[PDB]
Amino acid sequence: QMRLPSADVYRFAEPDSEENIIFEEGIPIIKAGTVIKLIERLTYHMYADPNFVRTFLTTYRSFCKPQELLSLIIERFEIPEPEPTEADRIAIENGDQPLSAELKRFRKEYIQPVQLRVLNVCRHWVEHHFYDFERDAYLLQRMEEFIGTVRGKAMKKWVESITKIIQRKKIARDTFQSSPPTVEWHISRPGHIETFDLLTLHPIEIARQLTLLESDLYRAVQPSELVGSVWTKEDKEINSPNLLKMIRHTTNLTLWFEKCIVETENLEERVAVVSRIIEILQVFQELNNFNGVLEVVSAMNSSPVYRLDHTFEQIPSRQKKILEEAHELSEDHYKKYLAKLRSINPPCVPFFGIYLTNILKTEEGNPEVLKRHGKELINFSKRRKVAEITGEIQQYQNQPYCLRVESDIKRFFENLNPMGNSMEKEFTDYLFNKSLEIEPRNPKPLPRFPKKYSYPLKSPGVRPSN
Ligand SMILES: CNCc1ccccc1-c1csc([C@@H](C)Nc2nc(C)nc3cc(OC)c(OC)cc23)c1
Repeated sequence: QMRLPSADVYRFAEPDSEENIIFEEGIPIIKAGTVIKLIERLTYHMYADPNFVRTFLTTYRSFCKPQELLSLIIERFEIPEPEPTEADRIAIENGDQPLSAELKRFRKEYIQPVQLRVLNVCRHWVEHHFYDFERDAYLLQRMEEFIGTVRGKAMKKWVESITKIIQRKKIARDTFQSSPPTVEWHISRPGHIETFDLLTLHPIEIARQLTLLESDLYRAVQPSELVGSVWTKEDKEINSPNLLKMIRHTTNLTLWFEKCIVETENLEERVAVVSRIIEILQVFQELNNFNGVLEVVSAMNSSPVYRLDHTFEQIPSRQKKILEEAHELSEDHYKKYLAKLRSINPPCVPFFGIYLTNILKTEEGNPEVLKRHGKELINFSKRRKVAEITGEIQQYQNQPYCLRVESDIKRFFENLNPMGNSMEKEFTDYLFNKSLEIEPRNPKPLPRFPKKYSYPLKSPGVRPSN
């Protein structure tokens, strides 16, 4: 204990107690602690702790700023050495070499291990969370000065290693196993972008290109974008850019499906529209794009659409069953969805919405801090829980599809803007009022509306042309 530095010269060597660090229930699992005690354990002298390092660096922004973290780990690194013993003081003032038995042991067993673990944190930080340094150039400048002024022979390996990663990540900012299938076309010709629409593009190719787009959006989301509900906080655009792209696509696609349905006023044409969206669902199913399946389900369950009982009546029984089964994936807390996801073979796109729901429940169901003996301790178990949910996301992020990109169709779906200049709440009110117009509530009769589509409504089907 007293081999470690005193509190007046070093902040990371206070003894553990119930009022600064708590454990759960082998390396021990940290339940809670002060940021200082978290940093101490993040760079503990007795052993490496890769699980804690990973979980810490994913979740630390919910209790500590990047700049503050960098200051703390540098402070941890700057360990003062103990004074020479009385015999060695006498040796030094006589011009001789001191024994320095404890000093040498302390360097070997405490200073050197801790410093190596600070550099390990730096390496993991730049490798797996380089976006911190991209968003804050001053933070990177601080890291490079720190790493550049480290001195040592054991240390230089780690320095070069860390510098190696920093350069790859800067250079990044400046495939296909088999042959993919033929790109399917229906009414719209290749290049004639002005005619691209729900019924004119081939439903297979709609599902394929949306799956490519959604796969890409799924794979770009970093775990830290979900932590501490930061995508709902005021800094959402900087902290959760990829997450917000995913959410906005889902909103635009879902609301586009609804718009296509309710703005098709002719009953028989609207049946064709609903039927084509179910075919797009079928192809999402074939591709294991569960995100896409549940986007269609979401549109079909929306207030404006779900009430359109005259439309659904004409949908063939086989398509009815496909849509009904898709809904049932969501019943009993996504029981059948989860059973489906663990059974299928790659590639897939998981339903992203369920992670957000479960993370929000975890964030709202657990406190930010714990209290022991009148002192606040950061609730790290809360963060680990959230990190475990983000871990589930990550395990499906390296599943590329063997499908050819079609740049014009991709762009059409990237540029979907069903709301126009309207806000969402007012737009869904408009969709609902449209639904009341096309199929009035039960006492009123059902009026007829003229056709809007000049081209054939017959679907080309969902079986691919080899
Ligand atoms: C009654 N409206 C039927 C309807 C008209 C227009 C277009 C689509 C459809 C359509 C037919 S089945 C369906 C799917 C997506 N949804 C559902 N499926 C099943 C089996 N059960 C549900 C049970 C629900 O609450 C108890 C529910 O609440 C939203 C949705 C369910 C949607």
